[PDB]
Amino acid sequence: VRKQEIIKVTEQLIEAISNGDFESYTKMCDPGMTAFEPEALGNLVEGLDFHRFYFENLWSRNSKPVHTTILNPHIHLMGDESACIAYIRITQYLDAGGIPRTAQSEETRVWHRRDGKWQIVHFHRSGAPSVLPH
Amino acid sequence: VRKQEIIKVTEQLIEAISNGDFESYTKMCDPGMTAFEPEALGNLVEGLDFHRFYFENLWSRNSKPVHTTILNPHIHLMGDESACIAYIRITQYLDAGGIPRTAQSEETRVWHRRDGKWQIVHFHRSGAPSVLPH
Amino acid sequence: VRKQEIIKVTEQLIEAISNGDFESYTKMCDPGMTAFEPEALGNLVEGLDFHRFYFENLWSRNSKPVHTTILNPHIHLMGDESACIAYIRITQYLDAGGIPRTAQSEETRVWHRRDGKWQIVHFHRSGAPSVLPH
Amino acid sequence: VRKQEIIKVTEQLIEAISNGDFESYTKMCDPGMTAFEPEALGNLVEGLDFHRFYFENLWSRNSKPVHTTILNPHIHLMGDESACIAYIRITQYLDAGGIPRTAQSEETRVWHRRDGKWQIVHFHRSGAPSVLPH
Amino acid sequence: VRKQEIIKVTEQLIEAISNGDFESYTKMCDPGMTAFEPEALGNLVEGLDFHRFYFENLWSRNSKPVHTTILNPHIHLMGDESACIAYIRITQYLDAGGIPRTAQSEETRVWHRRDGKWQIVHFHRSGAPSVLPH
Amino acid sequence: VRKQEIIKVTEQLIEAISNGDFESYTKMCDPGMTAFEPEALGNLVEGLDFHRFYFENLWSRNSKPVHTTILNPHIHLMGDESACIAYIRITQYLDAGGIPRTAQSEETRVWHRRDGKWQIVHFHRSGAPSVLPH
Amino acid sequence: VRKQEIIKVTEQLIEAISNGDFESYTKMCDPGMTAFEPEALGNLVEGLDFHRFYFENLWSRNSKPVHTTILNPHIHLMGDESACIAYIRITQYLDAGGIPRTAQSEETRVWHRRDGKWQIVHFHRSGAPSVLPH
Amino acid sequence: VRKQEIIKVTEQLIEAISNGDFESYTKMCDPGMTAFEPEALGNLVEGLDFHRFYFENLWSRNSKPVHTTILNPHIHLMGDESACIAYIRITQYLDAGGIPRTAQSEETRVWHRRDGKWQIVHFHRSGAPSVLPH
Amino acid sequence: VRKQEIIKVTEQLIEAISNGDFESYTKMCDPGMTAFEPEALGNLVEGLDFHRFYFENLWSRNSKPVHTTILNPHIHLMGDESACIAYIRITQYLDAGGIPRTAQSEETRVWHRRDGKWQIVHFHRSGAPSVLPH
Amino acid sequence: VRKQEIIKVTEQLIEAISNGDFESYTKMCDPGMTAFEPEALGNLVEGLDFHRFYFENLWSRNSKPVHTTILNPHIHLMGDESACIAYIRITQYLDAGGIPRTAQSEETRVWHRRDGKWQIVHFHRSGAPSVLPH
Amino acid sequence: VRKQEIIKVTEQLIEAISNGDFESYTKMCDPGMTAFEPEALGNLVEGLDFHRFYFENLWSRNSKPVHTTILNPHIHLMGDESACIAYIRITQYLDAGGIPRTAQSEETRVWHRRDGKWQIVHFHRSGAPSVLPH
Amino acid sequence: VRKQEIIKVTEQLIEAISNGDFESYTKMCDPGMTAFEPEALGNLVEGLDFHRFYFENLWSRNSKPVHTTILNPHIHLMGDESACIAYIRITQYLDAGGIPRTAQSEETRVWHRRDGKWQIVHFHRSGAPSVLPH
Repeated sequence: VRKQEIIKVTEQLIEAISNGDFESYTKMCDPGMTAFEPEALGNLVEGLDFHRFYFENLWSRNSKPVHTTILNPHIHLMGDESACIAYIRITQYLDAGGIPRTAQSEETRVWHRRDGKWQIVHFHRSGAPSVLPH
Repeated sequence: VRKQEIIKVTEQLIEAISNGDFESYTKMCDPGMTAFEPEALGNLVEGLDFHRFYFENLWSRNSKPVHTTILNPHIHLMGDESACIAYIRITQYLDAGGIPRTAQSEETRVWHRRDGKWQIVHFHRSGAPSVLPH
Repeated sequence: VRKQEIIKVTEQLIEAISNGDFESYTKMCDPGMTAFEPEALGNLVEGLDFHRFYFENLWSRNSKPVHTTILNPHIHLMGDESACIAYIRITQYLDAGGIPRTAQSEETRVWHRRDGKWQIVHFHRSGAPSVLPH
Repeated sequence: VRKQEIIKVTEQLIEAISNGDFESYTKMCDPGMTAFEPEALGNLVEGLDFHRFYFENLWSRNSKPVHTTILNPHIHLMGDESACIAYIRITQYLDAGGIPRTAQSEETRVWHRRDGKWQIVHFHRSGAPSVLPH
Repeated sequence: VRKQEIIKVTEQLIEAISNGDFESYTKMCDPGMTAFEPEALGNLVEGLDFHRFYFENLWSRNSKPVHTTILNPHIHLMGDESACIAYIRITQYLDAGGIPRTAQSEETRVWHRRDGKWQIVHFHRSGAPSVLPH
Repeated sequence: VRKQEIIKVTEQLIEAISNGDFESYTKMCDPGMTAFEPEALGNLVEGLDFHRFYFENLWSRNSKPVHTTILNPHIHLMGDESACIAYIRITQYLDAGGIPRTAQSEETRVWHRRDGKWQIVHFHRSGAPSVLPH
Repeated sequence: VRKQEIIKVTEQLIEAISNGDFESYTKMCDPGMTAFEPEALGNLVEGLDFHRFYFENLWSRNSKPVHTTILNPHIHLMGDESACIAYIRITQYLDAGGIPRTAQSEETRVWHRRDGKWQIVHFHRSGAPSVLPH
Repeated sequence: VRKQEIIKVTEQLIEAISNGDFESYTKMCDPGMTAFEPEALGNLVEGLDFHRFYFENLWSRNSKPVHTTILNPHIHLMGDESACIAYIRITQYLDAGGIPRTAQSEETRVWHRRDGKWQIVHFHRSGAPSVLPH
Repeated sequence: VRKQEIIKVTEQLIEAISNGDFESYTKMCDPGMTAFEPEALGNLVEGLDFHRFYFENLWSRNSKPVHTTILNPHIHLMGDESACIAYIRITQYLDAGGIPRTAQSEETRVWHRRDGKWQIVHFHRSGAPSVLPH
Repeated sequence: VRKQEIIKVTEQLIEAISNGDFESYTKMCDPGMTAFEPEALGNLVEGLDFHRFYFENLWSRNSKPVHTTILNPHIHLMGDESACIAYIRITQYLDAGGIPRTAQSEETRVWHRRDGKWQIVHFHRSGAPSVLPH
Repeated sequence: VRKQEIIKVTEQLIEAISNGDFESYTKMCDPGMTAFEPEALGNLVEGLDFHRFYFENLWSRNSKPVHTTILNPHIHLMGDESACIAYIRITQYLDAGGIPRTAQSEETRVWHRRDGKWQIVHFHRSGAPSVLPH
Repeated sequence: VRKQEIIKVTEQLIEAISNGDFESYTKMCDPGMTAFEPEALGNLVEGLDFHRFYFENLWSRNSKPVHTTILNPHIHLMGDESACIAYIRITQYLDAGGIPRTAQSEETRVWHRRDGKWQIVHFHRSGAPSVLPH
């Protein structure tokens, strides 16, 4: 019951990221959120300004078929207020010439229940970049 | 006050890992702990059996000079029970020929206050492997 | 007689895959089927959703000449209900510029006779990816 | 109950392979067993003569620490006589200089219950070679 | 108060460089300014003639989206007349095909308060070149 | 006269670094000194603890012939309290086999006259690492 | 006299292959013919179905200038019924941009005089592939 | 019966080559024998002087374990006087450090029954060189 | 006074080379002039015929922006008749796609005052070729 | 006098080759002429048929500017009937994009005075291929 | 008869070179002899001083087994005084570890009958260097 | 007569450099001498201090056989006081394992007759470094 809620909210976040829906993304993310990801080049970025660039330039333009598979999710519940979820992500997309391609990443997300709703406080990503290479 | 406690416990964990003190490491880690790290080759490993190999074969034998610098730690407190810490780690070591070398990693750790003491539930590492290459 | 049936059903499966006939493919595959293949990047995928992407985007569009040769098939019969077949597959195709190309794979397939008809339960592929590279 | 038996026999086979115990290996393997593996260079080898070389020259000499982790096993039962098991394998070993190393493979095994005991009829391996590289 | 002034003037300089506004750039730079940068190929260039080429040919033509993030600025005040600022710079841009890309540089700038206004006397840059590669 | 003083103090600092004289180095460096250098891997390090490792392990052991040439020094004087010096540095050394080798770096140093004596507040280095590679 | 006949029939076969004349090729080849060639990827292919693909897609379309030189032919006559011929083959062709290119192969052919006419039973080719690369 | 004789004589030749028994090799080979092999660098060598070097320097000194597997032999009988045999060859050996290694070759051999005994007239080899690389 | 004359004549020569003005170039060069340059591939070329090709085909056609910086010129005067000048040359240009690029060369020129005017007798160039690569 | 004649005839041959004048080339070449050149791939070709391909396809079509420089010719006269000439050849040409390029070769030519006129009997070329690469 | 003499003298020269017999080599070579060879780096060397280094340092010390095969010699006779010979040379040797190795070269030699004995005037070599690489 | 003097003094300088005779080298070099060479990494070095390192560490220790060939020297005389010489230099040496090696450089030297003796004022070197690589 409690783990299904975390899985559901993570699925909502992933679907919002896929569609370039920056409004929903801003709604589910904490203002002070922190991130490790391949695009930051080893640095820790804070806030949502760093990620708005990719929504504006990549997600809000591209609409080609993309399929996402979430493998072996694991959830840690820390009281009734906070949770952590870690999983593997396989993304199938199409390159410039229209040839199917696949990429893999490992992702961790930390959720806090602020004022009655779940919000990401930190997230760490490894493996393939979010920007899909041809 | 509360962030200093997390910094202190993280420093204790790092120092215990450096010295190959598997007893302290087992004391600070949750039995169900999960890990993402370069050595797992993209897989999520559970338990402490995976890490005991490196204590037995690397940390419990090597004693050459190693210096660790922790850069830009950031801490999220989620109530009074749980916390998350993210930082950059620079490690200076000596290779096989005795030439100084440096490596960088990005690390996240999730702490839960179980039965009055902090314990790692999940951790995610990126960048250089823990096993120092020559 | 019994080995010829397995060879025939494997040929039907291969021909259905070649033509992008997802209906027949779904008919010959078990709902709980598992797969190892180069496209999964070392992971074990379950179900038919992972493979539907390539039918939608590769097999249901491309129609260029493709020739398939099956080398040294070997069949193990396990009672009257189950069988296993292992073979080498050589595929001749045309790249982007229209130059003939060849690729090789090694393939194993496990068939179970459910409710009177054969169905794949597991399959493992090595070598060249199914997505033909230029 | 029935899946635990397959897991147990697979663990016995893996432990026997680790120790270079060619007698047990010959006991659990069918005389007509077939194999796909990286060492065969894309060919299908039959019988146990191909594998005896590595028992004689690698397993029966080397005794350095090796740790094996089996990830996400999946089992298909085909009646009461036959079964198939597919899993990921992580192997931690020591190279020539004594530096810890890790390797990953994907493995499928087909078991038949002949005359009251389980025996491998076919097996397919992908990823790292069994011969551990430095 | 005094560090905020240096941060503000550095932001003005960066924004002027971004827009290809050579007039403002010439206004903020000392005539005898010196520079280390990747484009000089290990040499120390003096004056503003070396940099006018890139304003004429790159900044005064290109207008595609560019986002700049300044990480961990550190400021040294040397009396009331001079200051030094060192920081990391992350630049997000679009390559030839329109794919988002990121680059990192480390930058130091020395400011002198001449005749009541701040002016750059020397600057040293490392990492990615200013000319954004595809 | 005033530029000769800066050149002299820079020569003293370089000679002290060459001889592994950590006492003199600590004497000439400000406690809050900051540094960009290739060994930090793109990060800004503060304090003298990061550099003590190389004095302990490289400069305090090695004593092979090393020759240093300083090319085209340029000096900016900012009042009577602060100065900046930028130059090219050629280092001739011997590798592991005893073969002469040469390396080049570009270096900037910022000096502040605190309590009547010059002290480094910041320094930025590019090109070859200080640790001489074979 | 008898060696000239083998040379003549080999020349006829080569000319028929050059022109994409699959009818003549089928006439000169035994139904059970076997082949080693670079395109088979280390496998032994039997029959003429493997080679029909290249006649259909490469020889029956391309008509650009091609020049063939046969170097140092050697012939072994085994009775009055069978012969073997081994030679070097240099092929001059034009790539995609129209630039002359050259390739070399080593070729062996085994001829049997069945029902009064010579027919290839086996052939082995090394070196450059028949499919001419740009 | 007649194909078994060719298989037997080929096995004798391979075993004689393995043991460095140049006398038997000279006995089974025709004086005018011709050869294509990787060691000749694309040239056709005649006689047995080219191969005597490897018997003198490699086969007559090395005695480490070597295992040979012959895959998918195919035989063409041309009357009662001549035959041709084509097969794949897998060789397992030990490199300089004692690590097991495997190599693959494709081989064709032409036998003529002179004065009542079989003799090689021509042979063509592809793939791995006979000289085993570490 | 005398060094300024050499600097002036060298600037005239460089400007004439930049504009593809072969007449002025021929006027400033001795008929027996010799040259070392990267385009000669390690050979010493004599006369002006070798350089006329690049005037005809490169300088007399291209007119895109090019900026030249001369660094650290050094002049040796040998009596009143002859001089030598050595300097570093940085060239900023635009590649095929219009991206700014930079190149560096080291250049020596020997001037003789024949019949009252200066003329190049020999010149030696190292580093980047004169033909600007994209 | 006698060396000038050889130089003249060599210049005529080179100019005829440059213009794609196969008639003159055939006139100056002996029917039994032999050649070593990079295009033959290490083989010795006899006759003029091998070279006619490049006249037909390269020299008889291309007419872009090409400049040839002959460096350090050396001539050996063997009686009044035969001579040998060896020289270096620098060729300046234009690639596909119109960028000047240079290539170097070393060439030897053997001339025999048959029936009162000089004819090439053998020639050996090293270095760059005659077919000019972009 | 006349071609056999040239073959004999060439064999004598090759055998003398193999044994490091600089006296015989000097006896068979003309004082003004010229050479193209890979060791000269594209230059034409004159005299015997260049080759004496390799006799002193390589041929006069090494005595390991070396086997030479001469393939497809071709001879042009120019009157009764001069001749030219061109051939392929295969050399089998042993590297540093004692592993057999093979190399190929193409060679031309020009002989003049001075004062009643044959002498080399020019020679041109391509392919592998004479100095055998491991 | 006058060119022979320059050749003689250049030979003396080269022989002095070969023997590590720093006294003679200092005697023939001007105090203000300038140099371009590969070891300076694109910089112009002044004085003899830069070159003393290689005399101390390379020439004054190594004594293995080295042979030098000077190809195609060209000399320009500028009055009776100054001269310039340009040539190619081939150096034959022995690497670490004792294998002969060859290197090529292009060199220019400017001589001035000061107080009755010739002295180098400038020299420019291209190609192989003076420090001989294995």
